[PDB]
Amino acid sequence: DLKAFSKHIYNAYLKNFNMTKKKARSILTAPFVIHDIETLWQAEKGLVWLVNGLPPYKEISVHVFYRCQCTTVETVRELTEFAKSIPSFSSLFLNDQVTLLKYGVHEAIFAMLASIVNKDGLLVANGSGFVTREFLRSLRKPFSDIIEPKFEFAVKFNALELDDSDLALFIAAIILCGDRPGLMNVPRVEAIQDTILRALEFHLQANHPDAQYLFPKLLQKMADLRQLVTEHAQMMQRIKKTETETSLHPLLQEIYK
Ligand SMILES: O=C(O)CCCCCOc1ccccc1CN(Cc1ccccc1)C(=O)c1ccc(-c2ccoc2)cc1
Ligand SMILES: CCCCCCCO[C@@H]1O[C@H](CO)[C@@H](O)[C@H](O)[C@H]1O
Repeated sequence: DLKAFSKHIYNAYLKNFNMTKKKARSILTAPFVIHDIETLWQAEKGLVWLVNGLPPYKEISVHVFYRCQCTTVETVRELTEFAKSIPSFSSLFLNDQVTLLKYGVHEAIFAMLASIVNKDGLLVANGSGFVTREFLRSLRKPFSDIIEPKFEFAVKFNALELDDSDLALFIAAIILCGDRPGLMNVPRVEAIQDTILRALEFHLQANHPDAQYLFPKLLQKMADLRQLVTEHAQMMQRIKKTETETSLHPLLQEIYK
């Protein structure tokens, strides 16, 4: 029954997300490279890319920041459907579901989208483009500061060489976390989390027989993710207060409220 539990989560993962890690890493090993202002313009013109649907133009750094919001908001949508495809998550009261998503999605995003990252940059536009790390570093503060930490985490995370089956359970564990503030039914969520963590350890034993310390290594990554997101939240607060011309998607406003 724990097998059926784990297999259901994996199916939900495949159904609700666009690109698997399998696809992502095969591409990275060709997409149009965005490495400067000109190539960014060319990408927006047709070689890669809802530019007309974005907020009014302000500047290059802010424009990229808007493209960042596009992807995260899209990933939150997918994560929500993925979570809702899990029976134990859907059996929670709706307000608890929102609490878990609110405090869980960014942890899940940074872990899950590590797949589309290497040391040189990351995939964009469903894998049609590749934006260099150097270009993102070249953006002005605070936009370059909010980006770089994710690369450091991603490359270290990708070194564990998880596959999509591992990630499905790992992301589920992140969302179903009993530590989120304001949770109504903590014991129920804690119990679900424990079950997923048990399923994960069991899965890792079979899928990575030679991989020692892999499960405790992943528990440490969950701790790292909490720190990453906390720092990220702090930087988003700085942008909210100091970048008046920079708008924020309403959904993200609610998350950082
Ligand atoms: O708080 C929020 O949700 C919105 C505020 C996010 C601000 C920080 O966003 C990023 C920071 C570091 C890396 C990547 C991203 C954004 N992401 C998600 C991500 C996150 C972590 C790992 C991997 C992918 C992107 O996928 C991405 C999309 C488009 C571009 C782009 C377009 C044209 O030029 C550049 C660049 C990146
Ligand atoms: C779509 C799933 C992800 C949604 C994440 C956004 C959650 O925002 C929160 O929504 C609650 C209303 O339900 C409010 O009470 C909180 O003040 C607000 O912060």
